[PDB]
Amino acid sequence: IVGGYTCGANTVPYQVSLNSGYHFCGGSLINSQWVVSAAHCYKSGIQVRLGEDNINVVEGNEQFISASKSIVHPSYNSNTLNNDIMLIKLKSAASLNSRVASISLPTSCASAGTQCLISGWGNTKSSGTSYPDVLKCLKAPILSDSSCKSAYPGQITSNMFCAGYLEGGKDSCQGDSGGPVVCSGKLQGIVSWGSGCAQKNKPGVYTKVCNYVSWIKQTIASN
Ligand SMILES: CN1CCC[C@@H](O/N=C/c2ccc(C(=N)N)cc2)C1
Ligand SMILES: [Ca+2]
Repeated sequence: IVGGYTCGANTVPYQVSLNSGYHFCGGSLINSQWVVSAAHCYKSGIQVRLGEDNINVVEGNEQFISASKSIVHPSYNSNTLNNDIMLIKLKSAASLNSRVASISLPTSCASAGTQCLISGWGNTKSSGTSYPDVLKCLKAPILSDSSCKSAYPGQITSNMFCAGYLEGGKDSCQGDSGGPVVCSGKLQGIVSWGSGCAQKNKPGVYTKVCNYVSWIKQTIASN
């Protein structure tokens, strides 16, 4: 996260870190056994880390649970990033309390102008590279589809939306991938892609989660 703020320990209780020896992606806990992330975060040997603040220090509220299976969206295209969404099942159910909690799926799509909270342990610099140890947060509005398409000609599908600031300086970044965009207590987006980070006229592009609620529910129901 570039241009954001320190969230505060366990203030984002649905935020997970995906770990394969090191943090490599965020995700969102949607029930005791399932995490939603980006398909571009797919890899084998994922351990899900819940209750994290400092990802380099054991602080007392962590749950580390290995993934038993990953399900990349059937229509994911890694070249265009269309359908950039993946489900991860935990080997055992997480213990849910105030610091580790699921986030609700949306029942309808959000609108341009809605304020959302974007979070993760990604790069904090728009030019260089600095990775934080504690969770960073950014409040950002959903942008109109027209301005999103204008920023990224020929690249924005019906399964994507832009959020952030066309002036630059405030954005998600590398390492935030797969993490949440939460708007009025609903998971509306997943950190997907962008040109660099926090660049002028290049806002963050997010997977449009409301399009996938049917698929998520039916997948969970049978797996
Ligand atoms: C570190 N890796 C490995 C995975 C592939 C790629 O992930 N990049 C994600 C990204 C980039 C930019 C933005 C943004 N500006 N909002 C948001 C997300 C680079
Ligand atoms: Ca920790």
